[PDB]
Amino acid sequence: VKPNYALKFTLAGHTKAVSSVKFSPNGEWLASSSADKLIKIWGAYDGKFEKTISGHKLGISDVAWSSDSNLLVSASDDKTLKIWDVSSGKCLKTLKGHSNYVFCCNFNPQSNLIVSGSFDESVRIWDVKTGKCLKTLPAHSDPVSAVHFNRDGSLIVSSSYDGLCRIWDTASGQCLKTLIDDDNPPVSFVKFSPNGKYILAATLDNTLKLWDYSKGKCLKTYTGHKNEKYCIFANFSVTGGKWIVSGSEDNLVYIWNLQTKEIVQKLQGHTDVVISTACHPTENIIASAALENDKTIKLWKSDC
Ligand SMILES: O=C(NCc1cccc(-c2cn3c(n2)CCC3)c1)c1ccccc1
Repeated sequence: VKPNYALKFTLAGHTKAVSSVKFSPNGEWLASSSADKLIKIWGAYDGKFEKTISGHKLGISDVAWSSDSNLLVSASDDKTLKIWDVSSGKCLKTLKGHSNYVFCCNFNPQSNLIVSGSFDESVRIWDVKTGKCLKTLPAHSDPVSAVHFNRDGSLIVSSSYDGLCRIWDTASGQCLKTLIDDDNPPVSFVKFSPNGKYILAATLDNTLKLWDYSKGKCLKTYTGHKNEKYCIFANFSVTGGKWIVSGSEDNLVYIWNLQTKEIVQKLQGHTDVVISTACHPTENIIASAALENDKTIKLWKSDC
């Protein structure tokens, strides 16, 4: 079986490269962040522009939703994260502590915590309600490219240009695992599978790998796309067929069969690197976004 994703809407409005798009957990909204220092909110189903959220002093590299879909956190080159109340647009808290660009962020499922990763090579864990940093983890020896909580928030996974993926105990901050295969090219993205059994890791040798974390072994490898320079988001698609989804430096969205690792679709339309993809939580919808020469977000829909 293959999906049949087809372009439905193109969302224009950012005036510089888009950085990261994310669907709200309740399925109603898409948030985007950009090098233009703005967050924008769009309807998930119709692509209709809703509102702009502003306040960072420099470009934004990542954005993430709270579990109740009411808050956003953003990660900026201005070395801060901000927590936003989406309905009012108010910045609730500015999270200060990183000493260089903040590149990646996420809420835990309970959404009482935020995890962040930075060019300062650290991973930080923040309290949402106080805005204070609870822990600084000496996570890596190069910039941190991604951070993600597992399904019950007990674990954090991080990746770095140092070629490592590491698993952290949220409560204690201790490093539980370092994953390394036969080589250690820069790791440009990582996230847990929905069931929390696996980890999907991208490396800058045009490769994605599915790891059994607990046993510390690689199970699957996905190739055919181009990824040697940029930190591109990747996803598990689980609403229909079971796919791996990623952007690519040849301006396409790639979709693989998770099991057989074969490419099942390549989505054409963007005019620059597809830096970010996201999968809708209940419908077969993909959002994609591209860098400076394109500036648009695209919504694609499949019947399976
Ligand atoms: O990937 C890069 N730039 C493209 C870009 C721009 C804005 C956001 C992102 C981004 C954020 N996150 C990711 N990519 C993966 C997980 C979090 C990348 C990059 C920038 C400086 C040195 C090495 C690589």
